[PDB]
Formats: sequence, structure tokens, C-alpha cells
Amino acid sequence: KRYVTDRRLAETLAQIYLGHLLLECNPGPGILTQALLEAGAKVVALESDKTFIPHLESLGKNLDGKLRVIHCDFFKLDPRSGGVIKPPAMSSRGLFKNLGIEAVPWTADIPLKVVGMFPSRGEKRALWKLAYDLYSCTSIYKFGRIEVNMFIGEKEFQKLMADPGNPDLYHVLSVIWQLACEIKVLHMEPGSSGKLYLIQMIPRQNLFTKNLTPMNYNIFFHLLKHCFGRRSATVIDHLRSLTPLDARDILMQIGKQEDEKVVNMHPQDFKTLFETIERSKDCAYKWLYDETLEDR
Ligand SMILES: [Cl-]
Ligand SMILES: [Cl-]
Repeated sequence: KRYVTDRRLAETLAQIYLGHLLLECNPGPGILTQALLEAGAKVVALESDKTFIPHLESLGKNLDGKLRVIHCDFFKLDPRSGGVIKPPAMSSRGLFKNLGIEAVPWTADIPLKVVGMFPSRGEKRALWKLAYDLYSCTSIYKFGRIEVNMFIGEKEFQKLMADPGNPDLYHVLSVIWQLACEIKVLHMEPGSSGKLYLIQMIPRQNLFTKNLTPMNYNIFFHLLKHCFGRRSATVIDHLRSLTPLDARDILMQIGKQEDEKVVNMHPQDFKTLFETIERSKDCAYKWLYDETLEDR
């Protein structure tokens, strides 16, 4: 996987993350773990690979920093469907209970911070998994607006931050994550394998509204996947397969013309579109949701 192995980078990250409890994912050799402890951090190591645990546990006995090491793969917590039957893969409810982490309301301040690096070849998969957890307020997000800082490769970073201003890279996860979080680059590291961006993902206090909730976000995801399935088409073309309501009237309410294209819609335009349909009255039904669309 990806590991912080450069001492100078580790010292830089420690100042970023300190300047509250820290969950470090896949510390590996523990160069960042040691830098965090030297800097005075309180760290819980979630290490997926057992072979690194002896040295990590050696670090906590001898350094002036309370360290707890758990054999836990953060990216396998609370499988979206499955039986929780894997030693390294666990439930966040059981982990957070053992760690004494208490849930707080969505509106409250950040209870906890998670830091690490996305897997080099599972970035989209991980972003989808976290997005489902976030919008549903399950897994770690059952406990509040968890701050997540993750290194990501440049290609997926540029796609995540794209919008109508850069249409060629604009896709479903761009909308999902820009609505969910204010995303900021905390560091950029040039590695032999390509540029890595450390992005800070703090869930927005105002993500959820009267009409976008943890109970109906899946309909919103369906709208987005449907639209970006034919990204060059008009929004009205897609709406005719999404809602029985008058698609032209809907678009007018959000200030868009009939010929508006999917790729010209900003993330907030999609949110207002979804809320506008949800708002409508005297309707036996607002959506034609009858199919499961793949995560792309
Ligand atoms: Cl229509
Ligand atoms: Cl409905």
C-alpha cells in the first residue's frame, strides 16, 4: 500500500494534524506514528497488517505518548452488506465503544480525526464506501461529523474537485463529495509514483436538510448516477425517466433553461433540483425509482 516512510514528511504531517484523538490508518513502519508521538499526539493505530504491529507496540512502550494499536483495517469497517465475520474487519460501533468515543449530534463540532492514505488502486471504491456511510450517518458517521484526512492520487483528486468549470473530469463523486464536505488540500507530496494530495474532508453542518436526509439520500444518489450516465444529455431528458412531475416546470423553479445539460449543473444545482422535487405537494409519488445503478 501507501505508507509515509520519509521522516521529513512525517514531521510536517504531525504539525498539520496537531496544529483531540487521532486515528492513524495503516501506519506501516510507523514513521508518522513516531513523529506524532514525539509531537505529543494521542494516537490510536488502526493497522490492517499484523506484521507491523510488533514495532508499533514497541513505540508505545518507550515513547512519551499514549499509543493504542488495533489490528483493524479502517477501509473494511462496517461492510455495506455482509455478516461482520473477519478478525481484521470489524464494526465501528464495537471499536468506538472500546476506545471510549462518544457519539455527538451532526451539528456539534468534530468529535474525532482520522488520518491516512487511500489505497493506491482502491480510491474510487473507498470514496464510494465513505460517501454511503456519510450520507446515511452509519459506520463512523453514526458518531458525528468525523474529519477524514487522506492522501489521494492526482487523477482522482482532479476528478473529485471538478465541476462545470472543468467538465471533462466532472462526475458523480465530484457532486457527492463537494456537497458533503468542504475539501481542502493540506499538503502535496511529489513521489516517484506520482503526486499525492492530502485532502481534508470535513462533513458540512448543513449537508442534511428538511428534504435531503439520511433516509432518502439513496434517491439523490440515483438521480446523480442517472444524470451522469448520459452526461452530455439535457437534464430534462433525464427527468422524464426520474419523476412524473412536469420536468420543464421543475427546471424553471431552479432557474435553469430547458436545454440545460447535466455537465453544466453545479453540485448545488443538483441538490436544489432534488429538494425541489421532494418538496412538491399533492403527489402520490415524486420519483420513478425502480432500478439499482452501479457505483461509477
Ligand atoms: Cl415533463
Ligand atoms: Cl416517490
